[PDB]
Amino acid sequence: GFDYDVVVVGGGFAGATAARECGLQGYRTLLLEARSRLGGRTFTSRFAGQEIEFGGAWVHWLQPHVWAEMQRYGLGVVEDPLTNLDKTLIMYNDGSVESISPDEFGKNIRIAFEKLCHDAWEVFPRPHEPMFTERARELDKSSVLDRIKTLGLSRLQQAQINSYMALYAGETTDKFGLPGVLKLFACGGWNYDAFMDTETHYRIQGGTIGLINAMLTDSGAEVRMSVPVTAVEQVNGGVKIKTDDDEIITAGVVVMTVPLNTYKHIGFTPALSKGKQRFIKEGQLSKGAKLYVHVKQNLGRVFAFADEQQPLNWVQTHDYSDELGTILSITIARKETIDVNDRDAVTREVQKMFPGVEVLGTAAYDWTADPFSLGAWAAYGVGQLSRLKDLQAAEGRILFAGAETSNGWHANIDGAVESGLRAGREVKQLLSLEHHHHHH
Amino acid sequence: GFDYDVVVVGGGFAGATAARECGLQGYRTLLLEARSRLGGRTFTSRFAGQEIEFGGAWVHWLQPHVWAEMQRYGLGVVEDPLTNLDKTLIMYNDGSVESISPDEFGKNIRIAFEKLCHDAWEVFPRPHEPMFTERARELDKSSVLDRIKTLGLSRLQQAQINSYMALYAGETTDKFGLPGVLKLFACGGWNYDAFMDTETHYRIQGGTIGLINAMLTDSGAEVRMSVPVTAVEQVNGGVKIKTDDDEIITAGVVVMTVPLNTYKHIGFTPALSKGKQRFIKEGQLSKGAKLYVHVKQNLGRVFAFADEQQPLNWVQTHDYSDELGTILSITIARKETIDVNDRDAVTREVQKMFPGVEVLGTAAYDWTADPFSLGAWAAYGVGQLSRLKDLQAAEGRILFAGAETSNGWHANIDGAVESGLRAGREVKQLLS
Ligand SMILES: Cc1cc2nc3c(=O)[nH]c(=O)nc-3n(C[C@H](O)[C@H](O)[C@H](O)COP(=O)(O)OP(=O)(O)OC[C@H]3O[C@@H](n4cnc5c(N)ncnc54)[C@H](O)[C@@H]3O)c2cc1C
Ligand SMILES: Cc1cc2nc3c(=O)[nH]c(=O)nc-3n(C[C@H](O)[C@H](O)[C@H](O)COP(=O)(O)OP(=O)(O)OC[C@H]3O[C@@H](n4cnc5c(N)ncnc54)[C@H](O)[C@@H]3O)c2cc1C
Ligand SMILES: CN1CCC[C@H]1c1cccnc1
Ligand SMILES: CN1CCC[C@H]1c1cccnc1
Repeated sequence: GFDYDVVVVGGGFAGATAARECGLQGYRTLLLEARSRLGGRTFTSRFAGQEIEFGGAWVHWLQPHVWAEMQRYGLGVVEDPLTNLDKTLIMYNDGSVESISPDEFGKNIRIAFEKLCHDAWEVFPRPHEPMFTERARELDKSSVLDRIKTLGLSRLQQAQINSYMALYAGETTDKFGLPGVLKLFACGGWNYDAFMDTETHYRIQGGTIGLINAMLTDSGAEVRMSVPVTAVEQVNGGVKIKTDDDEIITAGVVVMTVPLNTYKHIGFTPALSKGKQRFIKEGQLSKGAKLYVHVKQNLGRVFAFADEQQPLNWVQTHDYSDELGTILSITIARKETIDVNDRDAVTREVQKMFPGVEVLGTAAYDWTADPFSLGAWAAYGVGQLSRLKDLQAAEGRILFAGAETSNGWHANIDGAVESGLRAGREVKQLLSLEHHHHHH
Repeated sequence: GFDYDVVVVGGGFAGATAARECGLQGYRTLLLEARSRLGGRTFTSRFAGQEIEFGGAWVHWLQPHVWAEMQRYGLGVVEDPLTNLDKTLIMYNDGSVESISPDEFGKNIRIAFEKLCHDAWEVFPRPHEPMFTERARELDKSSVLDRIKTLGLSRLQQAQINSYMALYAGETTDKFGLPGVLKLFACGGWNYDAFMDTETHYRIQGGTIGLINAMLTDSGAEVRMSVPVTAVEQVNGGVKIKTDDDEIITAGVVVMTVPLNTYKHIGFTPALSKGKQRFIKEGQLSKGAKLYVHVKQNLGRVFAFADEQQPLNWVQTHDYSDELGTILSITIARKETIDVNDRDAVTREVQKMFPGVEVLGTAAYDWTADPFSLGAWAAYGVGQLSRLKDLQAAEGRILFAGAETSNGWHANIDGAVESGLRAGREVKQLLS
């Protein structure tokens, strides 16, 4: 006799996917979102008269779950200008910037990446079962920097691969766990060209908020925003959910999809398992932020890397024309490295990378400052991947989802969608009337 | 008003996927299956005390739709012994058999395959929009053999790649359209290692019938077996479907998922578009069949190619042990080349590739003989891919699905599932 059959906490892709599965099963589904908006770590906004993505933006057909969703809801891709580049730059730790011909830039980053993932085939023959091989659990004691040191690359190759890996870490490469990178590379077909195509090339048509809205509208679930959940208590046959205004909402099952780094805001009765509590105390590495810069000059199609001691770690063209100028999509590995609020400062840094450009605008999202992300994409530290199931395991009638809890594209939208599907399966298992299956 | 909201004709992966989408949308969904079994061109059966797949068998995580379904319904994979091979054989057109070192076999087939798809990246940057580039459009005037001739391969490499392409054609390579092959290679990440990993390595746990049963059970739809559909007639706001016992079932919308080569068995009133009728009259190339052989000796992990003029085109180990022996999974490009019901004849052909094998058993499925498949996997002839839209286009309140109508893995289960998702979306558009 609970208020709802299932309550999904979080309006991200994991929460929307879970709510859609549960909703189309006929359950009474309620979704609670702490922010006043949906999308979670994806954020569709506006800047310089265009639609932009402050968070997750790019998907690919080699990512199975999100692509299946796009086929279901009839969404294709929108291509960003990543081919036929006009300029390619590398900024080293000292701040010097070197312009390289795009062809040799691509060949060097290809060589560096493929040498860093030389054993991806043998370590991860099944990327969606990450602990399948004993050499993978055994390589969870090493960082990305540890391998980079043994690669023996050129100065430019090491700078590029360290910029890539620092960006994916949201931190310096000494803290970044190696198996997660090997596993993501394996997810993209064990081939650098395809994997690179998966990461920053194609956006969702109508925006990520379009797919979120498609799933939640299809679900028929009730969606409540500006309702943060502060505590969850398991009772017999159900759960009691308490919000920051102390209401009580009772449910048969609750699916937790909040980011790992935010679990400290919610109290659980009884306390979670020691493994899950340890994961909550370590959290996840990324400290990233996203910045868009509108410049009056037309720079064409530009791509740039910047090493971990510089702020503009990933630079890419969003749109360009004589009329417009250029809109730059920039991803920052660590928010500490730049005051994205001091716009002389970001202008100085931009002009440090592109000399003499007049800046017309920027807009930036600091995912570290947001109390409901407290970090950016999922980035596993050393030794964390091996304990991943400790995060996935259900605790009573509390299910756990989110990109951090996925087996495949854990740093991506696809991982969130996957965890949402798994959450829907487990919800069906708990609310199942005749045939009850809960293996592992 | 009508008997049902939606009627899905066909109990394959496309039909089961469509029935699942429509069923969980709340429509009253009825699915009609001509055979007494489900699965369509996949068939989970038994042989030599083991589970076997007479049709579609192998899936991969680089195939998005079927992998998403496996994630939803909690199905893992079963690995077949395809790595660390013990023997690799090539049988040329003359019937001579040559044993190659597995490493040299692997990079010879790698070289041939990657030279065959050297432009796959340019031509298909978006494999799920096959006509995105204009060079795909006019590489649709070429056969796969046309390119193989320009590759200038070795004897061995040409034998291997022509055996591969002949099996994927279900026909000789001179009739096989090139862009479909380039597009499938593009779907697997433009890389031969990944693409080969997608095709014959991993089966579904619990079998393909397990996934079909998961989808249809989830759907809540009504399923009728041994009910072939003979005619479809459009009235306003609905469709009239007539079975082979002359009952009439009225529906708001009908989803056709039957194989292309069987469309001659169904009359449409009004008649379909001239493009669709053209596709129905050309059909699709494949003439393949599948054969399992039980031998007393343990050959270990074996893989073998046979060129288009020999019958045992694709050979690989299904299971092996000293007590068991060996169970061989063999795919035959053209059923004409071997009489799979004469156990003695196929014993001779098996013994031609592995000399001195005592054969303990056989089991075979002839997909050409089945009136409800009349062919095997989807295989596009020259120029057919360019008209793919003609097959996909809806005609009134009749929607069309099936692996032949998919944009991606058209020769696979994943293509059928994709077409089922699109069919569900179009049903949602019509009934809202
Ligand atoms: C800048 C950036 C770039 C990235 N780029 C890409 C990319 O290009 N492609 C890609 O695939 N992925 C990308 N990622 C990763 C990605 O977008 C995430 O993996 C994905 O959005 C995770 O979704 P989620 O549902 O698992 O979690 P979230 O999206 O964070 O959802 C959790 C939800 O829970 C809410 N919440 C938190 N606490 C509470 C509480 N106490 N009560 C109620 N609600 C609460 C939050 O508001 C949020 O809505 C990027 C992420 C960022 C931030
Ligand atoms: C030997 C073989 C090997 C292959 N191997 C693989 C593989 O390893 N991996 C892979 O992914 N794919 C493989 N394929 C291809 C594959 O299995 C098909 O792509 C897929 O099953 C297509 O499904 P479908 O729903 O589109 O059509 P079908 O599976 O053929 O379903 C159509 C249904 O319609 C029914 N039907 C026909 N006419 C009528 C009528 N008039 N009235 C009512 N019903 C009718 C049929 O009985 C059938 O059940 C293989 C196929 C075969 C045969
Ligand atoms: C998609 N990627 C996965 C994690 C980070 C994210 C990314 C990569 C490059 C630039 N910005 C964001
Ligand atoms: C799955 N493949 C796709 C089309 C044919 C089919 C196949 C390939 C190799 C051996 N048997 C069947």
